[PDB]
Amino acid sequence: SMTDQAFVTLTTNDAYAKGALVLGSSLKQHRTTRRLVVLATPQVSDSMRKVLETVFDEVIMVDVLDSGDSAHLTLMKRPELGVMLTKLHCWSLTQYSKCVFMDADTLVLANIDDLFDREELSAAPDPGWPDCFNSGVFVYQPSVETYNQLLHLASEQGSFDGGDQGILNTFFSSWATTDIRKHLPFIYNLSSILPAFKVFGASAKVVHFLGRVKPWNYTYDPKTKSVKHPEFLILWWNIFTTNVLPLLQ
Amino acid sequence: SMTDQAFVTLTTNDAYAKGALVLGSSLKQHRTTRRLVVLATPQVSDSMRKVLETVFDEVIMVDVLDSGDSAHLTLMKRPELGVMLTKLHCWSLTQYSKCVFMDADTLVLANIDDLFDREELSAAPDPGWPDCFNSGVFVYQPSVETYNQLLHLASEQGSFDGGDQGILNTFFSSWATTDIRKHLPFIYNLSSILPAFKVFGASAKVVHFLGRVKPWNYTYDPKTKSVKHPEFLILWWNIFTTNVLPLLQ
Ligand SMILES: O=c1ccn([C@@H]2O[C@H](COP(=O)(O)OP(=O)(O)O)[C@@H](O)[C@H]2O)c(=O)[nH]1
Ligand SMILES: O=c1ccn([C@@H]2O[C@H](COP(=O)(O)OP(=O)(O)O)[C@@H](O)[C@H]2O)c(=O)[nH]1
Ligand SMILES: [Mg+2]
Ligand SMILES: [Mg+2]
Ligand SMILES: [Mn+2]
Ligand SMILES: [Mn+2]
Repeated sequence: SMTDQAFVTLTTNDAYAKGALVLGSSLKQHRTTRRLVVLATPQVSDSMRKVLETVFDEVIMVDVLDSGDSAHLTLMKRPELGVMLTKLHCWSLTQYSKCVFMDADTLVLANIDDLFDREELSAAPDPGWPDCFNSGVFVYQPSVETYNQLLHLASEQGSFDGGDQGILNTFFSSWATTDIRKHLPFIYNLSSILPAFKVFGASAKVVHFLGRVKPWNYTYDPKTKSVKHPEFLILWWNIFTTNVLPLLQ
Repeated sequence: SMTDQAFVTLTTNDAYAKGALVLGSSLKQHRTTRRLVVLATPQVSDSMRKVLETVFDEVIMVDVLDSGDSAHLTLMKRPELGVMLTKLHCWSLTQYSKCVFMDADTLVLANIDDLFDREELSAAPDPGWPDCFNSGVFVYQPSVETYNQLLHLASEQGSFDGGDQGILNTFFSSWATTDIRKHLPFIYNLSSILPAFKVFGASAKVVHFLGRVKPWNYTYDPKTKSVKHPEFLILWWNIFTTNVLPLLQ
């Protein structure tokens, strides 16, 4: 296998854990040759970590509240940024030479191992402000150096919405104007879920359920096989019910 | 002056004419050294053309209903596409070596003559599907060849929404993946009118009132100096009342 490269996702709770299980299961379904990693916190229940270990190759515990954690000092300056400081540990994974970070609210529809042809920092434009890249799917190179610099920036600048996108766009500020090969096609992070979707949505590789209501916040009804287009939402729930639930033997 | 280069806009009626007057007036305010051109149709009233001649250097009449018009045969195949076939005449203006097309629902906030450093086809990403460029602001090279090919594509493919963006994106299909210098910064076509705008909206060069309701569809009240943020909307109306109305001596 490519033991040197991984898909890396994050969950700080049992709800986003359901996302990660669907993401990981979807990467396996499309036969990734790379490792699957999930960053998890002590807020994820032991019982959920046991399920995550059935999908992920590594469940890596990160606890920013631990005084021995690399991000703990930054957290005392910015106590509102625990989730994003947890996310930033993706750069601490120096056992890998290259990774694709994916949000736990994403879902893979095709093999996307060709993302490992890209260099740090390759990412898709954010709908709404497309000179910024969306931080939900990105190719990067773990580095303690880069990690510490992102921590400093988080300390200095903070994050109005608690997300990492501003910080990552501030650090990787040449993305908009430099090297078109670092622009991932939008189909690798399809996040604006009429006429553009009717022509190109069929070729989506990754769906991103960006925004307030996540697929797992819906109530699924087996009797109608529907939540109470929801095309993508139905596919999420199809993977969950078909591929995830039976991992619980 | 740069008699060889122009800003080119379009109006097929008196309502969008008000847009063009505000756009043209804004380009003059920021001291363009280029020519100002408006493509107009016989549906624009003579009285409005007289006002347009006070702002524009050239009011160029285009009538796709005239059997001598270059786009007339295409219109008989696609009678629903009169406006976009009118727009496509922007490529017939071979008296200019290079032009910036701007929609009549745009407004300039700074000198943007440095767009003439760009090559065809340079355009900003469309919010919502950012691997397509928005066809409301673009750098191009007039050519009868290119014109005829866009006409053919319009004939072959049509336009579901009546706009030209699909056609232009189909013809200039390498835009997303090739030559980052052909990606205009989003501030040259700021069309998604909270946190990204709070950091970068102040540096906007062009505002685009993309979507259903246009600034001139609002009712302005002098007693409150408001329509019945609307920051951009207020600036539109400020240019209209301050700079446009008094051109009517
Ligand atoms: O309470 C939270 C909030 C977010 N996340 C992680 O952070 C990512 C970014 O958050 P989200 O996708 O909700 O942001 P959006 O994509 O909606 O802006 C998620 O996918 C998760 O991987 C998490 O683990 N716990
Ligand atoms: O009836 C019309 C519709 C559109 N236009 C022109 O076509 C451009 C594109 O239309 P619009 O800006 O309304 O499309 P949007 O930017 O909202 O998608 C306008 O700015 C005008 O220049 C026109 O002259 N008459
Ligand atoms: Mg510093
Ligand atoms: Mg043909
Ligand atoms: Mn997300
Ligand atoms: Mn427009």
